[PDB]
Amino acid sequence: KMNPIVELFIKDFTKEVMEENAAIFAGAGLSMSVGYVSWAKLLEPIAQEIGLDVNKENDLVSLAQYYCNENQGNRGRINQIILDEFSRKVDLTENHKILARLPIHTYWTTAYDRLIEKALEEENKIADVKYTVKQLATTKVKRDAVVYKMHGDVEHPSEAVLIKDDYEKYSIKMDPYIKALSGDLVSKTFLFVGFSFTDPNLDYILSRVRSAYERDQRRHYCLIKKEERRPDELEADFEYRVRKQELFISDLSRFNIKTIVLNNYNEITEILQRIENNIKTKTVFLSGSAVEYNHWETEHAEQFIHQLSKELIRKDFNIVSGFGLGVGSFVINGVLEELYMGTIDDDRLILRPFPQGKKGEEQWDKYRRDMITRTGVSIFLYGNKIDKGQVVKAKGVQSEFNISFEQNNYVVPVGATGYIAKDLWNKVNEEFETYYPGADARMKKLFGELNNEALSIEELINTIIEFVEILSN
Amino acid sequence: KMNPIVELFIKDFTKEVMEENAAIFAGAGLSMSVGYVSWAKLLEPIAQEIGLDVNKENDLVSLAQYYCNENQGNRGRINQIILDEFSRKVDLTENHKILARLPIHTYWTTAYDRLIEKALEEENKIADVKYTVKQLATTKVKRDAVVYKMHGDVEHPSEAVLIKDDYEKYSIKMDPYIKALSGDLVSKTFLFVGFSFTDPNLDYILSRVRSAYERDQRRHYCLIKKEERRPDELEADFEYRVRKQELFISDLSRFNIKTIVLNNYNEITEILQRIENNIKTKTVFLSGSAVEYNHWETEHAEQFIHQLSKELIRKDFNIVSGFGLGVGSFVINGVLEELYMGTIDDDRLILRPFPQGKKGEEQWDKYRRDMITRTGVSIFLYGNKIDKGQVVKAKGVQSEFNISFEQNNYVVPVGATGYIAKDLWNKVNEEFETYYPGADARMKKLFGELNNEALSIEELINTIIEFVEILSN
Ligand SMILES: O=P1(O)OC[C@H]2O[C@@H](O[C@H]3[C@@H](O)[C@H](n4cnc5c4ncn4ccnc54)O[C@@H]3COP(=O)(O)O1)[C@H](O)[C@@H]2O
Ligand SMILES: O=P1(O)OC[C@H]2O[C@@H](O[C@H]3[C@@H](O)[C@H](n4cnc5c4ncn4ccnc54)O[C@@H]3COP(=O)(O)O1)[C@H](O)[C@@H]2O
Repeated sequence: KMNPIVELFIKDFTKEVMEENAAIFAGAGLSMSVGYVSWAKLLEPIAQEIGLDVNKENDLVSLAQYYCNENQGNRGRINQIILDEFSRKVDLTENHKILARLPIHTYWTTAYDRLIEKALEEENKIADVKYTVKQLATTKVKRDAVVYKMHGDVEHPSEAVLIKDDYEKYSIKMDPYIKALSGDLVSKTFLFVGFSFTDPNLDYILSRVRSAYERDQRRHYCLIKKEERRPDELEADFEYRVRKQELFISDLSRFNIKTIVLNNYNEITEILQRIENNIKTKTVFLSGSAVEYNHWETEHAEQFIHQLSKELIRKDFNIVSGFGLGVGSFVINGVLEELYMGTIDDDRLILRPFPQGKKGEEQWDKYRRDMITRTGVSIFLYGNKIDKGQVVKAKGVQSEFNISFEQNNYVVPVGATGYIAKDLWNKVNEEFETYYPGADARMKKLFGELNNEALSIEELINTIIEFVEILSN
Repeated sequence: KMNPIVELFIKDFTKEVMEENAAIFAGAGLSMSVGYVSWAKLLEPIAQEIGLDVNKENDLVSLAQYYCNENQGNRGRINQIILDEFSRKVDLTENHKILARLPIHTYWTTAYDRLIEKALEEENKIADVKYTVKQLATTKVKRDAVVYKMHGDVEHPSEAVLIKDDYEKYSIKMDPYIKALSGDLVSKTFLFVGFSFTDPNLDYILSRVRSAYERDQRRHYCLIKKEERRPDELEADFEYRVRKQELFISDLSRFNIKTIVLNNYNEITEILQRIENNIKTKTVFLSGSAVEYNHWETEHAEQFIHQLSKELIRKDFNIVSGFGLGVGSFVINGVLEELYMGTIDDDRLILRPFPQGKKGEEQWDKYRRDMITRTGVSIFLYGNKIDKGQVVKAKGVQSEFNISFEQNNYVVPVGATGYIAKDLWNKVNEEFETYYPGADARMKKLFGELNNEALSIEELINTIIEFVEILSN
């Protein structure tokens, strides 16, 4: 768990992303942990050539403009520097991979590198990268996300926005990008990551949006790390910097941009992981097959499964089922009862009955893996089939459990149902920290209660629902 | 009379202009006598601002380029300077007026002022001024001459070729003008006036034409003033400058451009006046009316007039006649005999019979003035009409003589024919210097012989022809 402000932001932004109305605004700071050297370090020889010192300079745009002025406006050196630096092959950080995995269809970047594009490519996602006005007129077919590199690309250094001339001519040359960013800011919920909010173009666009929409501006989010006490600095200077940052954050809130203050930069990764987990765990994989329903009678167990599926649908969960013999019909009935109040939404219930025959069993493993990949939580019930006239614990449920563990999915074996479910519950309780690291007391109590045969249908269903909810929320 | 080289050049260039295959290339030096201050004087504050001295500088293009470099490439100051200087209202010099009066249809100028355009306008000539690539695609209807301002216009200072950047980008931006000038240099006979041949664009174009045509380049002419001994300079430095100028002229001959060395800049005006006189005097106004042909018989005088007109046509003269009673038919017969050897060319014989009646006499004066304006030499014969049955000296011939004198036309009254012609000859001999200033001994002898009644038809005709030829040639 994190700070209550962080928890509220995580809930709100997960809600925004699940509606596919969220955009990510990534600054250069999101790529500073990857391995690219700092822009000030690159400009250090540039500053030394005009007799200045990059460490004593804070406005690097004016520094680059001075360098260009000293060379009759020529940018060849700076173009070569940025091409040499930001085109290097660097391993992607976890933040880029998580952002690629999230269902985010809009990225706006002020960085010249192609880390977002590579992260989207490695997720088998089609990325429509735009850094030219002409490129706005063409859309890639079946694209997953669109990346607006509003400061240019690394492979086109001459069109990168680096000097004051570029910023001054941006409003004329790149006006369609300004219009697109204004439309996104008024129509989408943005998350600013790695952005210092010192960009003149972004200040201009935000001021225009504020002038247009007054107090009815859309709420956006930013992630900013708190000020850290430098070794040379004194306590008074640190407190002054903290107050300055507070005034900065309250003025960004003038643009209806709420700032989340983070202790360190790894909290960005933690927040992204939490959002990804909240999105992924909303889909539950219901597994099991039952000819004999352990201690419970047939009708009682059927009603239990029906009401469990109805509660899962009611709690805004998407059920994926393999249509196991003896369990599939009743989860289908529960979903139908919950939804027919109507049509079957494709997202709420995904049914994947296994092909029957010799041909089907060849691809059964890939079918099972594809079915499980859609989910983030696996729920196992019973696990008994009939082979030679006798009830024998099934083997498909074990494969399903193995696949779920290999995909880092949460496993919720209900031991009260018995058979392979009870075996899996015993296995999980044998090594609880391996499957649920850092579990709370309530989570342990719910997991232990999952193997209670004295619970009624309602009590067991409520225990399962609460366990799945604390896993997801 | 001038130097034999100058006389040969005058003959050849008059021949070229009369064929309407001659072009004029005017440099800035042609406008330096009008009143515009020198370009070095304008750049003197410009040179002082960058710490240089315009007097110590010879390449003013590099000086302007240095000034622009010191101001981040801005040309506003130089544009304002040229607009303020070369757009002033200055009275046209005689050279521009003479060039406008000449039948020259092509001007190429490196000057930004509009003196050529104003000179063409004041002659009621339509001038098609071109200084933009687009303007080459449109032609003025019924234009008399086309002016290519290849270095830009004064009213568009930002497009003037002044700095090294303009010269370096001229070959790309103004390539159609380069092609047009190459075509004119290979298809027309140029006269370079006021041009120092230190222009990089002209050097490039001439080098390209030379590379294309080897020793078969078309001959062109230039007018260059000889070096003058400066008061501070010594004899050795003056001789060195003379030798340097001689080497400069031979190099120009490398481009098949023959240079006429002039003692002073007024010799340009003298040469232009001589060419204009040679062109204008080739048209002779034949005047007269005769009922009684003085001492000669009717048939003898008719044969004399016929052979005189035949000789005038044979000597490449264009006859303009008013179709006077008793003279017009026989000059017409002479022209027909000379030409039918065939059709009547409109230039060789212009016939302007006077309208008969009260309506005609109202416009008779303007008709006579328009008829005489086409000519440069007036020849008067006889001048006797019949009013009340008696031979009375005519009055139209006197008006024709007055109009010819008012237009500065040469008058050749033949006193042997008598009547108004004899009266006019006596009047001219009364004040010979007024009508023929600076006349030679041969001219005086011919004028005196013009009033000899002892001459035969052939002798009198030869005297008239020789007098008219020494007037023209
Ligand atoms: O029980 P298990 O071991 O694992 C159970 C899991 O598997 C999947 O459902 C089973 C099974 O109910 C279904 N099935 C239905 N009818 C027959 C049949 N399979 C073989 N038959 C021979 C004759 N009639 C049948 O075929 C799936 C594959 O077979 P297994 O994976 O071996 O089944 C679910 O997702 C369930 O979670
Ligand atoms: O002789 P002049 O004084 O001057 C002579 C000069 O003039 C022009 O030719 C005269 C004249 O030959 C012609 N003309 C012909 N027939 C008649 C007549 N004019 C009056 N008529 C009344 C009855 N029939 C006539 O009308 C031109 C105008 O009359 P004027 O100028 O008075 O003639 C030439 O260019 C000639 O050089």
